[PDB]
Amino acid sequence: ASPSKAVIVPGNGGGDVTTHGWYGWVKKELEKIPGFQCLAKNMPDPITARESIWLPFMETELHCDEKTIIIGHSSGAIAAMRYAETHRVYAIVLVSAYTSDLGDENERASGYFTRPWQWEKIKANCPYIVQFGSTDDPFLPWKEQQEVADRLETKLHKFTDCGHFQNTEFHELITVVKSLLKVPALEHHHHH
Ligand SMILES: N[C@@H](Cc1ccccc1)C(=O)O
Repeated sequence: ASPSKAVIVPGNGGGDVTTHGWYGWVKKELEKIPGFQCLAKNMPDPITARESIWLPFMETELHCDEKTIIIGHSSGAIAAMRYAETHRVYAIVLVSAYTSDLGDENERASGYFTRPWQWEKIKANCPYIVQFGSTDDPFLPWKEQQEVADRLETKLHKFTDCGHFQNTEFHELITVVKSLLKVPALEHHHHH
């Protein structure tokens, strides 16, 4: 499959997707690409981001399919990874990904963390996995970001000063997406 759109799945919280963080700027930049689309919608259950709510929304309302690049931020990165356990997607770009509820009640209530990660299913369903992470992220232990990188064999873009990626512009992400639009050579991953 060749990629036809990106979908931004944001972090949890009530910020309007179009005007909060980098989502709107990235959408606008991607929409400059001739023939390309970028969907970004306010999510149902935006505060707790329940798996049982976000994943059906991603399927039916964001139309996430084998021609989609899913760009997931924080809770949205988590949702992207669970989505890829059961759906083929073109690529996933994970910004501030992690693996556990980090002892947070709102994270636990999401349902994303109540069983192990099906890393092999994700790798099988998604041929291109790119990851952004920052060592100074105030929410995430580096070890959990590293766990995602190791288990999904991601192409890791490791920064020291981006925190939880909450700035308004994100050029490095545009570059990544444009690189994926060329349908780059498949890299060797380990499938079990
Ligand atoms: N998941 C939150 C960030 C967060 C991570 C871990 C614990 C608490 C909060 C977000 O989407 O922004």
